[PDB]
This record gives sequence, C-alpha cells and structure tokens, in this order.
Amino acid sequence: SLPKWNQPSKEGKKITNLFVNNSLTHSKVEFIPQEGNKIKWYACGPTVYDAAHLGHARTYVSFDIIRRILVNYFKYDVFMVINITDIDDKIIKRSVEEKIGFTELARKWEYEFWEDMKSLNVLLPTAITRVSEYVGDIVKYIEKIIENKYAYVSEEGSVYFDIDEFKKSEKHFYARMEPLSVKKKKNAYDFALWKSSKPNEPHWDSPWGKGRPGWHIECSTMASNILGDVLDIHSGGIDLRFPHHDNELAQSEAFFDHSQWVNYFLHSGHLHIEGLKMSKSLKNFITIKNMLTKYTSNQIRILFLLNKWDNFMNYSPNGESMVQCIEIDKSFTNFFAIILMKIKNFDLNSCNLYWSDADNKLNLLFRQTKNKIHEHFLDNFNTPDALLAIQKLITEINIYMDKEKIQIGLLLEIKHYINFIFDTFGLIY
Amino acid sequence: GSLPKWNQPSKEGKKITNLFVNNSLTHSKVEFIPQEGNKIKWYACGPTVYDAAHLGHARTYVSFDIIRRILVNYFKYDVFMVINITDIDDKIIKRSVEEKIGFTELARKWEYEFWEDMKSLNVLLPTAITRVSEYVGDIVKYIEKIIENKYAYVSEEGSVYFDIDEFKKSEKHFYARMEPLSVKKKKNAYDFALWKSSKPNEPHWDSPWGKGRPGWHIECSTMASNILGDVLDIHSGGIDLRFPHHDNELAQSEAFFDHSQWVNYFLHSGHLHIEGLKMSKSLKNFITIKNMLTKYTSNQIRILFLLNKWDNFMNYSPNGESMVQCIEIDKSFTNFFAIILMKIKNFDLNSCNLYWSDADNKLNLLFRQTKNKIHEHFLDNFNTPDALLAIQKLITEINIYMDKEKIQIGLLLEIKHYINFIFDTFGLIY
Ligand SMILES: Nc1ncnc2c1ncn2[C@@H]1O[C@H](COS(N)(=O)=O)[C@@H](O)[C@H]1O
Ligand SMILES: Nc1ncnc2c1ncn2[C@@H]1O[C@H](COS(N)(=O)=O)[C@@H](O)[C@H]1O
Ligand SMILES: Nc1ncnc2c1ncn2[C@@H]1O[C@H](COS(N)(=O)=O)[C@@H](O)[C@H]1O
Ligand SMILES: [Cl-]
Ligand SMILES: [Cl-]
Ligand SMILES: [Cl-]
Ligand SMILES: [Cl-]
Ligand SMILES: [Cl-]
Ligand SMILES: [Cl-]
Ligand SMILES: [Cl-]
Ligand SMILES: [Cl-]
Ligand SMILES: [Cl-]
Ligand SMILES: [Cl-]
Ligand SMILES: [Cl-]
Ligand SMILES: [Cl-]
Ligand SMILES: [Cl-]
Ligand SMILES: [Cl-]
Ligand SMILES: [Cl-]
Ligand SMILES: [Cl-]
Ligand SMILES: [Cl-]
Ligand SMILES: [Cl-]
Ligand SMILES: [Cl-]
Ligand SMILES: [Cl-]
Ligand SMILES: [Cl-]
Ligand SMILES: [Cl-]
Ligand SMILES: [Cl-]
Ligand SMILES: [Cl-]
Ligand code: NA
Ligand code: NA
Ligand code: NA
Ligand code: NA
Ligand SMILES: [Zn+2]
Ligand SMILES: [Zn+2]
Repeated sequence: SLPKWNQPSKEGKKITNLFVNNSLTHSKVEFIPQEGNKIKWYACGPTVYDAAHLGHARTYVSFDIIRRILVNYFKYDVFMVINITDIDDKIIKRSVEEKIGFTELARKWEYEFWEDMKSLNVLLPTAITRVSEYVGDIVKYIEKIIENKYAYVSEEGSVYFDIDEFKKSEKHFYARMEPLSVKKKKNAYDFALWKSSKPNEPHWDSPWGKGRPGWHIECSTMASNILGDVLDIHSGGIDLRFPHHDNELAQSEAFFDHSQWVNYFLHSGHLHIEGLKMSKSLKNFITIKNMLTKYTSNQIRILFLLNKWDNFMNYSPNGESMVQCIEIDKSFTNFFAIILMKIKNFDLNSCNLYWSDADNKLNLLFRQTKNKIHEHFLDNFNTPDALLAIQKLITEINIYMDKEKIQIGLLLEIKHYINFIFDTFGLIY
Repeated sequence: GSLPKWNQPSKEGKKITNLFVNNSLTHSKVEFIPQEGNKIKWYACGPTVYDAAHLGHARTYVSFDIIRRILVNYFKYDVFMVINITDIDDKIIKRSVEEKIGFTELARKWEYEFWEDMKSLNVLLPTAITRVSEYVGDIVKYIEKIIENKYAYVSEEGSVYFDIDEFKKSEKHFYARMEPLSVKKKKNAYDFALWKSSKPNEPHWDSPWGKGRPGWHIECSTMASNILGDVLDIHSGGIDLRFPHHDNELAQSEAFFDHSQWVNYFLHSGHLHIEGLKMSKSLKNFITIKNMLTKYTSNQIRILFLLNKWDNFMNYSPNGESMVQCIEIDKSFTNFFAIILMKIKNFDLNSCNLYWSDADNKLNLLFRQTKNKIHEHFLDNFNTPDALLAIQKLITEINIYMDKEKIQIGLLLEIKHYINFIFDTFGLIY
C-alpha cells in the first residue's frame, strides 16, 4: 500500500559503486545502468516566455556538472534529451500584451536561453524537442492512454487522466515521490492530458476536438518516443517533483502499462535569495545576463560547485556569496600561470633530474588527491569536497615550484590531471 | 621444471578492465591486472645519447606513448612512468674522444636532440627521468647488495660479475625467463659484468672494487628498483632488448630483492623495417626523425604508427610510399573538423526544425556502435589500427549526414567531442 522501487540488476552492467540521492527511494542508492554502460537521460527544459535567471542557472549548471562527471570521468555513455516548451498559457499571454505573436516570442526567448547556457559553458543535449514539433505524437500518446482505460474524455472535448482507475491497478501507484501532496471531471485530482481550446485560443486538431496539450503530457510523450520505456535518469528542480514529475510517471506508466518508467529521479535544490526561492513570480530574480555583467562564468560555476547539487542554497547579493568564488578563481588562475610557464621554459640540458625526496612527497600527495576526488564523485557528486581537494593540492604544488628542484614530467602529469578535473567541472583556464 | 612459471596478480581490490596485453613473460595475451588498486608502475628503457634518433626509435616511443595515453586517458588507470637516459656508454666515450668536445657535453647534446625530437612527435614526457650519470652512486650500492646475497663475484682486475650458476640454483630464481633458448676472469662465459674496471683514457667512478664504469644492464635495475621498488606493473622496450638486456635486468633485480617476479607484464614493440631489414645504425639504412620531419608532419608520422600494431613488425616503404596513405588520412581528418565546426557555427535554431528524425536516430545508433567497437579494440591489446578504421567509417557517415540531412546540432557536438577524445588518446592534434 506504499510505493516500491526496483533496483536494476547488476549483471552485464557498468558498475562504479556510484551512489546518488534518488527521489523515488528518498535515499542514496547505488546507480546501476539499465543496459550496459548506457544512460538514457531526460531533463525538463525552460518555458520560453522570458529571460532565464540565476536559479535556472543553478539547476542547469549543477546537472551539467553531473553529466560531465558521468561522461568525462566515469566514461558512461549518455544520451540526453531536453524539451523546449514553446506552447504554453504563459507564452500566449505575454505574446498578446507585447502584440508580437505566439511563435516570434517563443523563438526569441529560446534563442536567449541557449545563448545564456553557452555563456555558462553548459553543454547542449543530444536532442532538443520542441512541443510544437510533437503535437501529433502527443495526440497518439493520449489515445493509447485512453485505450488502456486510464484516461477519459469530457463533453467539452478535454481528456483527463483517471487517477482512480490508475490506482486501482496493483501494478501502479500514483504520486510515487510526493504521496502526501495529493462537474466536468470524475475527481478533483484528475488532471488534463488534452485541454479543449476556446475559439480565441491557439489550438490543434484531435480526435476529441480542437485543443492544446495539457501541462505534463508533453514530457512523457517526447521522452517515451526518443528514449522509450525506461529512463535511467530524469532530472529537474525540486519544485517540479510534484505535480509535474509525479504526473509524468503516471502518464508514462499508464501508456506502457508498467511499473517503473524512471530508475533514478534526481532533483536539484533551489537557489534562494534572502531566504525565498528565486522566482519570476516573486520579482526577486537576477538574470543570467545581469550576473555576467559583474561575474565571469568560472566564478559562477565555482559558486554552484561549492553548493551540493541536491541541497538548498542561499545566494547573498552584493557579492557576499561571490567573494569566495572570486578568491578561488584567482588562485586557480595564478596557479596555471606558474605551472604553464615553468613547463614551457624548463630546460632539461641545464637541469638535474635525480628523483629526490621532495619529488616523492609531492607525487604521493598527488596520487592521494586523485583518490580523494574519486571517493567524492562517487558520494553523490560531492563537488564541494573535490574542489577543496584540488585547492589543498595546489597549495603544495605552489610551494614545490618555488623552492624545490622541479621534476618537469611530474608537473606535466599534474597539469594534465587538473585540466581533466576542471573539464569535468566546466571550468576554463 | 626447466620452464619459467608466471604469477598473475590477484584480482581482489584491483581495477579490472578486462584489458588483454601481449606479455613476453607468458609469450601470450593475458588479462592485465594492477599489482595495487588502479596503479601502474611502468619503466621504459630510454635512448643511448651518442647520435641522432631514427624512425625505428620513433616507432617504439610513439607506440608506447599511445599505449600510455590509452591506459591513462581512456581507461583512467593511475600511471607512473620512468625512462632512463644512458649517458655513460662505450659509444658515448668513443665519440667524445673523436670529437674532443667532452663526455658530458656530448651526451647532453644528443639528449637535447632526443627530447626535441620527441616533442616534435608529441610524445609525452615520463613522470621521472633518470640519468645514469646521476645514479652511479646508487648503482654501486645496488651491486653491493647483489654481492652480499652471493649472486655476484669480484674479479682481480676490479670488475664485478653476476654469477649465473649461483642464481639458477635457487628454486625461486630462473635465468632467462623470456628467451630461455637464447642462453678468462669469469667463472662461466654466460656471466655478465655489473661493474667493469676502468679502461685507460675512459671516464671512471670510485667503487669498493676500484675505478670503473657501470656495466651494460645494471643501471636499469637500479633506477627502476629505487623509484618503483620490488614489483613493476609494466616494463617496455623494443623486442631486440628482450635478450639479453631485459632478461638480465630481471636477474639483477631478483638477486637484489631475492624474490621471484620483478615485473608482472613485459611489453616488447615490433621493429620498423626498411627494405626487409630492421632500421639500424649498423646497417646504415636509417632515416633520422629530423630528416623525416622536413617532409611529414607529426600527425602523419603518428598515423603511420597507428596503422601498425605495436607488437607486430612493420615495413616502411621509402620515397614516401608508406606515407601516401597517412597523408590522405590526415587530410580527411582536417577537412572533417573544418566542415563540422562550420556547420555547428552556422546552425540557426530558428532556421532549423529540431524534431528527432529517423536519420538522426540512425547516425546516433552508428555513433554508439563506434564507441563500443573502439572499446573492444583497445581491450584487444591496444589495437589502434582497427580503432582508427572505426573512426574513419564514422567520419564518412557524419560527412554524408551533414551534407544532406537536417542536423541535430547537439548530436554533432557529442560526436565531435568523442572524436577529439579519441584523437587526444592517439596523440593527434587538429
Ligand atoms: N530558484 C530556482 N533554483 C533552482 N532551480 C530553479 C529555480 N527556479 C526554477 N528552477 C528550475 O529551473 C528549471 C527550469 O524552470 S522552468 N520550468 O523553466 O521554470 C527547472 O528544472 C526548475 O525546477
Ligand atoms: N586520469 C587522468 N590523470 C591525468 N590526466 C588525465 C587523466 N584523464 C585525462 N587526463 C588529461 O585530461 C585531458 C583529457 O581531456 S578531456 N577528456 O576532454 O577531459 C588531457 O589533457 C589528458 O592528458
Ligand atoms: N628499427 C627499430 N624499430 C623499432 N624500435 C627500434 C628500432 N631500433 C631500435 N628500436 C628501439 O628503440 C629504443 C631505443 O633504444 S636504443 N638502445 O637507444 O636503441 C629501444 O627500445 C629499441 O628497441
Ligand atoms: Cl526496472
Ligand atoms: Cl541539463
Ligand atoms: Cl565510452
Ligand atoms: Cl524581438
Ligand atoms: Cl565561456
Ligand atoms: Cl570579476
Ligand atoms: Cl557559497
Ligand atoms: Cl631548468
Ligand atoms: Cl581547463
Ligand atoms: Cl615465479
Ligand atoms: Cl607477483
Ligand atoms: Cl615511452
Ligand atoms: Cl647543446
Ligand atoms: Cl607538436
Ligand atoms: Cl625462447
Ligand atoms: Cl612511486
Ligand atoms: Cl644493452
Ligand atoms: Cl615482434
Ligand atoms: Cl613539413
Ligand atoms: Cl606534408
Ligand atoms: Cl601535426
Ligand atoms: Cl602503412
Ligand atoms: Cl584533437
Ligand atoms: Cl577541433
Ligand atoms: Na496501487
Ligand atoms: Na512542488
Ligand atoms: Na632453477
Ligand atoms: Na636480442
Ligand atoms: Zn517536464
Ligand atoms: Zn634498459
């Protein structure tokens, strides 16, 4: 009578002993691919009606880092999909007051969104799926949900998910991740898959009449069509856990008539500003473009690296939060300057190369750091502690370069390792 | 039992990739297992610095550079690599008297040129460089311990010789583990000098046994032992060095530590031949690395080696016959990057429909197949020839997809990043 989770079998799968905080189990569990070393991942994208703000940046940069860890560090094979919500009540209302038109507006703010991602060094996904391009597939998806007796059609022409029918099934549980958050309709908790459209509203043809997709049906449709019956990872901010993500699971479970559409559901914590979530609704937001007029990409990525992806974070404006980010950015910059110049200008003809005790000591700390970072990454993508490991290492390399006789080959190897980690962080020096 | 036995490392607590390597100790492909965790301690015999390096030298150092890059960059093993510089040697001594420029100055000259040649070929420097001139004191202490364990004796002239018969008697010791069939002052003709009493007009060093110079092989056991210790994961070199140089290193180090296995995996690269014979200084058939670089680029030379399995022999056709294919491959890669970078830049999100089409699905399917083919090849004793071919086939389809199909920009980025990742593992630069 309470929801259960099935862990993937380990037979035939890439095993790293990675553990992640899974919202389906409300706990840290071992990450195991559904197939081989493959990771099918779907991530909720923006509604393109306005600029993106620092809170959006927190989620997309945090999960960009995680993706980089998964691909660049652990050498998993990741296929990532992001939707663009270019049809929405919000897009419609903003397009009338601006009088610029449904599509011109969606395309404008989609452009600015990818430009903002580009500025933060956020990698593009393998696939981008616009809702406008998938309306035909949404209708076919909805039709099968009805064919499976888990959705019904109102007289106005709307289609609603039948929660009671879905629960009835022993194979299904509704609201797996937030159980306690639960005239035309059967039950008040039923939500629309297809919304009948007024003559003055944009609409699409359907077997049930002119209408528009409902709030959650799009994400289940596109992810199912591109990634199929089992997603390894589905991600988003914690606010989307209920009702958006829980409703995605009900739709996809109802469509495929199975019990687990997602193995691992990851939720980033919110960025708060003066104790409240950064939200357009609260008019407390800092745009990404505004943030880049005072701080660089490396500095902003360091800020997110310092805050565990799954915890809440508080941003103090006026740069109180960014002081530490700027100090770390400075130490990284100067470190690379010295080690690069020393590498480039080092002359072997004049240098004595005997492997000294200081060389042995630095090397030992270097290999210890590699292990500390590996354990940190396995521990739910603990970048704050991995970043500290790099800083401690750099403190000792700095001492060695200044005083000790330098083994050039050792310094090269150290530079290569730190480049590799910084590429995993998305830092660029 | 008249045949050497090999101890495979335990698998418990160690990184297992299912990599297989051609281990000259077993004369076979065996699963590679680190001695400790994911660490690999690796020692590689370096050059003798009395002259220029040639294409055969290049083949071995580039081949093992690629292998090192695969182990580190692809499989994420933790590798410590040591290369010696043989800057004391009969040849160095003979040339420095003919030139009258002086022993260290001459060795330092050709050492400089060796490293400039490696940098031109994009060969990464090892973690540790050990000059013999810097380790002669340690060489002497090493010899002392070998004598204390009764595995070496001192001639009256002041030379010190390894005692093969004493060494073989031990049940724990077997002499010539890798070429069993290749086996006056001395007890037996098969004994070899660890320390040689000093010839007149030759440089010399003090020792408890008199003025002398290290013998041919003692340096490599000494430096590898002092920095890496009693068990090397990997020891590498050209196949000609397997016997007597590498088998004698094993006898020296086993005698020093009095144990049974100093090296877990011994890798020997194949020779580069020119007109059916090994490229050799003695045969006067060699092409210098510098000479080669006036006609061909680093990428082209590395592609030449990528196409030939590291442990096979390869025949180099001169006048650029063998380099024709390499230059074609390098040009196709250059054009590929020029094109894919332009298409990425010119992509307009307003301009393009982004629906995940069946052509997008087909290219992606091929892309993931290529990743697995390349993984299987790297596990298959570092089969770069078959991996390079996999990249070439993929690039051909990406070229077709770009010309006609409506392109998924994110897919193209992922593909370009993977190819950059594989090309970095190859030491290619585009
Ligand atoms: N203050 C905040 N802190 C962290 N993440 C935040 C956020 N606000 C939204 N998201 C997240 O940003 C993404 C895009 O939001 S959307 N659907 O376009 O409004 C979603 O994953 C939200 O949870
Ligand atoms: N385990 C390791 N230890 C040390 N250096 C390592 C490394 N893995 C990669 N590099 C290094 O990281 C870079 C690979 O680029 S990439 N894949 O896009 O991040 C190169 O500079 C490698 O030498
Ligand atoms: N024709 C050839 N093909 C491939 N490898 C060759 C080679 N000649 C020498 N080496 C190799 O190049 C390295 C240089 O060492 S030394 N003692 O200075 O010559 C050794 O590992 C030789 O086996
Ligand atoms: Cl499952
Ligand atoms: Cl993302
Ligand atoms: Cl991979
Ligand atoms: Cl506009
Ligand atoms: Cl940037
Ligand atoms: Cl600044
Ligand atoms: Cl902070
Ligand atoms: Cl120097
Ligand atoms: Cl970097
Ligand atoms: Cl044995
Ligand atoms: Cl052993
Ligand atoms: Cl090498
Ligand atoms: Cl010089
Ligand atoms: Cl170069
Ligand atoms: Cl033999
Ligand atoms: Cl060591
Ligand atoms: Cl020799
Ligand atoms: Cl061979
Ligand atoms: Cl040229
Ligand atoms: Cl050329
Ligand atoms: Cl080049
Ligand atoms: Cl060839
Ligand atoms: Cl490259
Ligand atoms: Cl490039
Ligand atoms: Na139920
Ligand atoms: Na919520
Ligand atoms: Na014996
Ligand atoms: Na030989
Ligand atoms: Zn969604
Ligand atoms: Zn050697």
